[PDB]
Amino acid sequence: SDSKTATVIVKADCETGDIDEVYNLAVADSFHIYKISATDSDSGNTKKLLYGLRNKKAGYTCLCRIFAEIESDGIMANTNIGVAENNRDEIDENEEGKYGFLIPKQPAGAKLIIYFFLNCWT
Amino acid sequence: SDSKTATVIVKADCETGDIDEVYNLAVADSFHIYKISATDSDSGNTKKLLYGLRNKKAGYTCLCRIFAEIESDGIMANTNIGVAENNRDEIDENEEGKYGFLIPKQPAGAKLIIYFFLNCWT
Amino acid sequence: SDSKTATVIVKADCETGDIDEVYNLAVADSFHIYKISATDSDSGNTKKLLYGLRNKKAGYTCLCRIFAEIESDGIMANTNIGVAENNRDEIDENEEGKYGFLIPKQPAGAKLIIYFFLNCWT
Repeated sequence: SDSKTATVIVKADCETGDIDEVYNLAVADSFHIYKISATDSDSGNTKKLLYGLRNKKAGYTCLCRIFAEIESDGIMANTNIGVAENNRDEIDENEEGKYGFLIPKQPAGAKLIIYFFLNCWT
Repeated sequence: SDSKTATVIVKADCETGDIDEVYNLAVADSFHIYKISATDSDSGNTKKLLYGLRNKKAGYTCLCRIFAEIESDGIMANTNIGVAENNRDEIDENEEGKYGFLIPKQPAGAKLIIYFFLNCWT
Repeated sequence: SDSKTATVIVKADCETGDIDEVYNLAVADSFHIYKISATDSDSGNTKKLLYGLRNKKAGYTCLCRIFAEIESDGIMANTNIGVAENNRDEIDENEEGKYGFLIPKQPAGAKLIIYFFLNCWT
């Protein structure tokens, strides 16, 4: 039967990893997105930011694909993002997908914007 | 009551700032997008491109989130984009949100593609 | 009469060009996406990856806009993408749009993620 898709745009802080905003396209109670972990490399030149998305839709199985980009007021810093953890499989109800990003150290104030492309069905 | 979302993909010229195309996903009369300003830095190494989006939907209040990327036939130029003006707040009817981008000088022909993620309600 | 939009996220391999996954947002039989060509530059420092999208929707004419990004577990490589072939025009039934990308040589395992923004009508 029923099939649904949603796009959720998450703004997170590049220094603490904290989530600043969860912005739903067309869904707020259907998913829970949370910081799992934010660790510096011992060099301090990179940052590892790890997030989880939990399917909270009773009845539904979900797929999740992602895109992420650094949002910054400067233009001189490296903004490549390395993908680490990435759950490409089905995500049952109350199961989580984990999405990890390796980012270069950013200037103060820089943000990580993560786009979750959700495809769910019963 | 009613709630709506739209994605609008705008192609603008990196040298003049002029808008080449307003491409609506699922909306053409609901919004007006326009160049406000295009200024070189006195160094001439960067470009400041500023756009406005006006809510034209009678009854509706809107949120707007953005993504932008340089579209270019080369691969050797810096394509980092610095975010400047960015209206994250509610946008009432006939109110505008202003979105400003700091870009590096690009080779001839390069374009700025701006994605507007619109979430409107009554 | 009727009007429709779809987003299709394609994962392709940066070394062979092969398509790993066609991920439809809200469509699987409406379009066919295929590798046309993958060629090294004789320098071997760049890669030219060319794809076709065929409209398979009986009755429909389509527009297609694209976004592409390198998905990689590292952060040290150039990930600029040069746009080459790009069909901006109408695409009739069983007509194809061709989309070509110039990418820098990537580390093993790196992927090209192409986003097709489809707007179709009768």
